[PDB]
Amino acid sequence: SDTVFVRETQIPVLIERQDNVLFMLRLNAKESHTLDEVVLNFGKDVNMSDIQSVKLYYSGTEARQNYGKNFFAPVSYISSHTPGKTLAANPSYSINKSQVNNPKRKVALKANQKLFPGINYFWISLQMKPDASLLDKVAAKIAAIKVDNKEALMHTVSPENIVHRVGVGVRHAGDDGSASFRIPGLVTTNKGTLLGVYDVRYNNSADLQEHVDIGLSRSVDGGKTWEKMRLPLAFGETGDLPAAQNGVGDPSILVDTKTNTVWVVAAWTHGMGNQRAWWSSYPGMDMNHTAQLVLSKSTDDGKTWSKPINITEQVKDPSWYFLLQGPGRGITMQDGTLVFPIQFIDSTRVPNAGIMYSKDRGETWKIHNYARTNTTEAQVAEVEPGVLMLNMRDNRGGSRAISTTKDLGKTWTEHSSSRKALQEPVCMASLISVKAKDNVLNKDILLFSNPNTVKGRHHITIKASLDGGVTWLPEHQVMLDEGEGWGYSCLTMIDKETIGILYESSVAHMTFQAVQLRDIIK
Amino acid sequence: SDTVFVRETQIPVLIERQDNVLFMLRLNAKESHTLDEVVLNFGKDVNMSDIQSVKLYYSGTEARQNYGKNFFAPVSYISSHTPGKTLAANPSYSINKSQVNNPKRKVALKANQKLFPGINYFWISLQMKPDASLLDKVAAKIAAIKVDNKEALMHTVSPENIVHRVGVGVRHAGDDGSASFRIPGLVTTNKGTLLGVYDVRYNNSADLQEHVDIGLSRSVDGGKTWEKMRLPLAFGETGDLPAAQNGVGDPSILVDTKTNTVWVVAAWTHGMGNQRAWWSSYPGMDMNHTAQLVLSKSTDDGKTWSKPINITEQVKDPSWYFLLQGPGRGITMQDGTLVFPIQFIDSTRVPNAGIMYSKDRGETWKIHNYARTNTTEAQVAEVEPGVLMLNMRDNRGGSRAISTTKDLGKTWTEHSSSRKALQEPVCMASLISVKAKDNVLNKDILLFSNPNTVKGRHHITIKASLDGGVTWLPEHQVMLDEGEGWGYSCLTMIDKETIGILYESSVAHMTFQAVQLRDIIK
Repeated sequence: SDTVFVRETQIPVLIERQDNVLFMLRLNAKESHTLDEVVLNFGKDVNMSDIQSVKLYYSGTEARQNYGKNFFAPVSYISSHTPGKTLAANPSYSINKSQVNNPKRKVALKANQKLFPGINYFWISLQMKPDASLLDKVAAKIAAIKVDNKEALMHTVSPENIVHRVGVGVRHAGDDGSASFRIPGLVTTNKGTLLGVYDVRYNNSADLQEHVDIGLSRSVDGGKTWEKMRLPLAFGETGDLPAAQNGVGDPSILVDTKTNTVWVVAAWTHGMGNQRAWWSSYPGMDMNHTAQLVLSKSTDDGKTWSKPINITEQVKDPSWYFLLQGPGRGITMQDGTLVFPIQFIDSTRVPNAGIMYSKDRGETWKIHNYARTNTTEAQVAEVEPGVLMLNMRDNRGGSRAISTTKDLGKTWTEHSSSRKALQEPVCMASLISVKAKDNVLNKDILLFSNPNTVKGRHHITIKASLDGGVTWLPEHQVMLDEGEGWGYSCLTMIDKETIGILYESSVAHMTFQAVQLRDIIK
Repeated sequence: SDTVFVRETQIPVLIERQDNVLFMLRLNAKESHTLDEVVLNFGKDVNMSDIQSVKLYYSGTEARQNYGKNFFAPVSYISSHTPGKTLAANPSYSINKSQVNNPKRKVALKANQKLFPGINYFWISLQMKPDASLLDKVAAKIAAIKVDNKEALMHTVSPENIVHRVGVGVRHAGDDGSASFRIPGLVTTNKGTLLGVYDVRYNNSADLQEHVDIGLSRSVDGGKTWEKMRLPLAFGETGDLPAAQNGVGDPSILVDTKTNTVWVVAAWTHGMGNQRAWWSSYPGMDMNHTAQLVLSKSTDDGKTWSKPINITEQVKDPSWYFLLQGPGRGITMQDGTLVFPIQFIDSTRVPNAGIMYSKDRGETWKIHNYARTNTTEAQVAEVEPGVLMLNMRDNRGGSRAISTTKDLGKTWTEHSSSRKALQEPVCMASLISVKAKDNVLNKDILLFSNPNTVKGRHHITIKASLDGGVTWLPEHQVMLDEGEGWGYSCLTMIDKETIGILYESSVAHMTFQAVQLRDIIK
């Protein structure tokens, strides 16, 4: 008899999506003629009342030259990039054969599908109810597959005990008339409010220069619901140039914990035609030559935002081609110092990462010296009181560079974990510090998120360290998204027991998920 | 002083578009402060009552690394590929500085634009009235450009006496929910009705295999207005496979002049995953192995269409990987024979072009021998009674291959013009024959259209021959579209005095234009 091969997915189940890929099935029908039924059994701890439906789709066959390459689908079933068509499976690729609404723990999906004389693809779709909980975890097993009125042999290539986690598509391609959204940042205010920022790339997914604003999504219920998008930074037709030559992007957001004032920094690019700002920003200081470093602040918990504050002259050396924040978030140090990670292309056209700080609540800012040559995007965390650790994207490739400074960036010391402990494909990565006093474990922990690979942007993973970043033990990690995406992410603590992550996922341009602290550190 | 450089366009002016790029202006403001006004004069023979508005746009500056490359724009101003946003200039790229509605022959466009200290781009937009005539020709000159209250020096890099022709975007990207449209065919029925066919590529512009139908647009007023889309061939979920594994494409249409019965032939591909049918169709005869050659006929002047007629078994050799029509159109010979150009990938996986004919009004069809090895898309025309000339896309590159046959493809003779007279970038090309009896010149003429180049798909050009295709004089040619596009086109005679062309242009996926015979042959 033929073998039905099964691959269980490990990707976020978006609560608002009408379809989510849960299982992929492949059957090479050498002696099979009809697939009658698939029986699915949810785990005993699954809350069935938060599940809206389960569906079985048929997706046809494969090109004969691709036989034996171990594919489990002929095409991507659910788009995350087609504007206005990212919530349901593309009907031209998948035929709904059976659907069970308000399912019980045991679900029988009767297909009665005539099989192509060759490879046949099926997949199981999971749809949550809109009010499902962010911490809901879904587990399931395929109990039986009936083929030609007999139980078919199954071989599952994916591992056991997969936990399917839900998430929220804070931004989908096409939302509010924007083709794409990129570059996430995420913080939690003193009031518990979640503030997520991102590029609003209206025309397409291209970097600056282009028509780009900084958008912001605000949540007061721990990320379950998000308020109408705000625009903290947008320059429109400033200087009488087109909006596409006034983009602002790569945002970084921080909360001044002493006052709860929220700060957002971004890079405003003026002119430069339709070329990339990385190669179009030049030495100088004014808007007509070089990118401008602009700030916007909020004193009402992120609801309203001031007009841009141009701080370029405070911190940029004229010889630099390009000074900009490190996208993601900044911090408030224990002593009240505000710190944003930064990066600048020096006179030799080589980028270097560093930090920018303010000791007067954000009125004035300063930069000293870079941490390491040929580095770009970085995030900073106060590992110990007075000790800042900078975790850097390194153009040398393969792994993150990590250095610390006790004097706010005048001098730097290479860290033991540098270029060894944290692999990367050269991509943005998030780092935050959570003190024992502010979490249920009562221990100082570092949290880190990036694509846990050296090649490609996939397997988005949160990692935790209990020894100041010296070791990242494998059992203290959660893999959230095996699919391919743009790879950027940003972390925060929703509260003392829950982690929050806003990242570019394989299922939505801006994906938010909540992860319990005791799920990662067991 | 500073010089305003001007480049006049040579692209179709779509009647239904809100904007059309007419002039591009570049000004490097080394000593200029403000551009005050541009004055343009339309030609004396222009019908101003068919023009809705003229506008002056400002489009900002250029990346400094692109200075001195003689670019006249920073970006494409009007998309022909973004679904639902192909009718008006992208407002993020261009700022409307002045607009004159229902203009007179002399138009003053007062901009009052403060100039960027560097490159500055402007362009002039032309908008026709929706009911304007297809034979409208627009000429214009820029009389003066006022900078800092002075007349600025102008330098025009484009030639004098450019004739701007209008056209109709029969299909725009996104129309009727389809991402793209490709592969045009065009015929004129015995009633004077225009029938244009094309691929309806819903998900994207990729070739088969994919979700593709054959669409048809019908016009009873010479191409001025087109009826809502019809679908002569569509297979949906045939065989219980998804629609994206049941595509039909590369249509070819012909009119049986003896009865006015209209025939459409296309290639229906079943299965093959999401890969290209060119490499996924294999030897055999049934839908599960090889592409199927299907027909649809209309006996009511193109209003309704019959169920598919599968003629694969009449003409396909089992050893061939892939048999399909040559996209475009077929013909009715003087003696009543119906002829479609065809192409087949033989057992050695090399493609060869030929013809298939029917002597019983389309009930049965035959193929004999190929005309030439390593050729693909072709079009056929009866240059002399009983003599068929096949004009072929040649994978050798650089030029069309042309051969003739007196016995419906049993034997072939290389033509004197073969691989010499008609250059091509390896692309589809259209060929038709118009007998002296059926045109106002009262001479036998051949008409040919393709991208008049050896590299790239641009400068779509109609060429005419007065000696059976032995010579194609350069003065008997019309260049319709200097921009880049997909390059396919198909010709027909609207009437005894006017040529019609449906082609993939730089301004719309399916562009229709009318060209008077005495414009090309003067």
